[PDB]
Amino acid sequence: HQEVPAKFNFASDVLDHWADMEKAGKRPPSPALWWVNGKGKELMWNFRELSENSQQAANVLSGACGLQRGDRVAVVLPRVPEWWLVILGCIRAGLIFMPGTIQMKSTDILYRLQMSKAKAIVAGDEVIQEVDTVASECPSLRIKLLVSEKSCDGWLNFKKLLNEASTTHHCVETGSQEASAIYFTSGTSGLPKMAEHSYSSLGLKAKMDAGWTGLQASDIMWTISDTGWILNILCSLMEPWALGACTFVHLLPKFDPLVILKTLSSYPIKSMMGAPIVYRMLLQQDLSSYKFPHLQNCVTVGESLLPETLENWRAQTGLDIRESYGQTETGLTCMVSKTMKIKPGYMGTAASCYDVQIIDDKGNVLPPGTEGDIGIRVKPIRPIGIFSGYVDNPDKTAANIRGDFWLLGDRGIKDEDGYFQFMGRADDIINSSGYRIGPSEVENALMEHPAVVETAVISSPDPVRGEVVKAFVVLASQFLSHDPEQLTKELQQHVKSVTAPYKYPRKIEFVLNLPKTVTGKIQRAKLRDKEWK
Ligand SMILES: Nc1ncnc2c1ncn2[C@@H]1O[C@H](COP(=O)(O)O)[C@@H](O)[C@H]1O
Repeated sequence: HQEVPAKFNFASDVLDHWADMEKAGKRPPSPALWWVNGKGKELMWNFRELSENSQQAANVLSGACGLQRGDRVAVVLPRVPEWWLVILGCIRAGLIFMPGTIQMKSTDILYRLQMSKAKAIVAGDEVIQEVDTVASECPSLRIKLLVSEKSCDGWLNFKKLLNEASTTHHCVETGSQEASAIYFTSGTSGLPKMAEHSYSSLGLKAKMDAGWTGLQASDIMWTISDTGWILNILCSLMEPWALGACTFVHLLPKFDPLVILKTLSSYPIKSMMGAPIVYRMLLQQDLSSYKFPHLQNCVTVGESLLPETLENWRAQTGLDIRESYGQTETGLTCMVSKTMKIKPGYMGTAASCYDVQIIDDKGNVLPPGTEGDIGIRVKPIRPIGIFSGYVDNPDKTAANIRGDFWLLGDRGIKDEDGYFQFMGRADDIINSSGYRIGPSEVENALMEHPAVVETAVISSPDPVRGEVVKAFVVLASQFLSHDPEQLTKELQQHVKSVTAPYKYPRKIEFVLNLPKTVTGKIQRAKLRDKEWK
């Protein structure tokens, strides 16, 4: 049970307010989206232009391609303006957007399209061939839209159709609880589940949290994110547009820290958001060389922000990094807001919607200073911002509910002021830099190679990255005197060729056997614990 309005839509109820203020003279033409590719190309939309161009996107999707309300649309694009336009187009047209990384390989794509029964895919040059290798095995797939300077056989040209579309689209009166997005998300075993979010659980939640980052109406925010991470919708798109502020996007084709640094320095970015890895990469560059006195707000999420990183960023930039915490299923769950005291090692207090607590094995609230499982209260009232459940899987949504709480699956401690301290994943999920990684994903990849008879993938501390994927591998006898160095590279490349490279095992250790339960199941917890002093 939720306490929401009957109807909500981020495009019509927020974005178009800002456009209408411009049309009617109440506000000057303000920048909404500012994009750069780093090679001398830039593009900017004001809120009216964004409204119009996104209405053209809705018309392409629902008119030219005839996609109907409730249809599921896979979106697999790099950091190009068309991503923002296509997501907004889906929201208007009542279509369910399902973003994924351009890193994906064909088997990743097959899995997503088959599991979701996607009716359409919107892709770029990066994944054409990957999609086409598997498209014919997907009987629900009816539309393929390509965003590219090139035309290609079998694919509709998105850019050409966008330009032909009317700038007037009548926004669908979408319901608050109505499906708006599906984000695939990795689990402790098996393959990614489909996390469904509603019009309100993304957009109304965003409108309510708007400003938490310290951003204001006339500022520019840069969210540095894979376009497949829920972070991109929540912070790159909805936070700034809730406030009438500009969002900044850099193609960052190669994710180069020096490019990031010159960008911060050269453009009047007032707020920035990124995973801790971003900050750690910048701290290795020459900060003295590229100053950014316009930068005021530095926020982070996705991984644990080490006190070490916080301290160094302060020392070198004079700025605080304010940590936040969440997951795909819950969005922004805790944070350090602008006016809150920073506590090194602590990821903040409850987001305004949420009763976040530390809880015991029977579902009860624990006192400050005691370790347990982090949760959000969802009975008898589910707060605005929680997802709708895992699609086609009511059992696995039930499995994460304990008493009245949704379990985030992270251990934690709460202090005397309500600040949460992350104490590690309670299960086998791995966190490598941005990304959330399911051990079965990497294990399946590894098992396809003939040198691997048995394997267990787990998380491993790394002094330069924080946390990385490690594979323990039992070799077939005939590989026992290969060069371990060379074989490791081979297996690493193997994984990179069969699934999205972010999950490759950056460490491998060869062993004669793995630990097993009394019914033969591999004990990852045991290996993990060893790996961490
Ligand atoms: N501030 C943080 N500290 C530690 N872990 C985090 C933090 N933010 C996110 N995570 C991890 O990332 C998971 C969510 O990943 P995703 O659902 O891909 O956004 C959480 O359950 C945590 O395990």
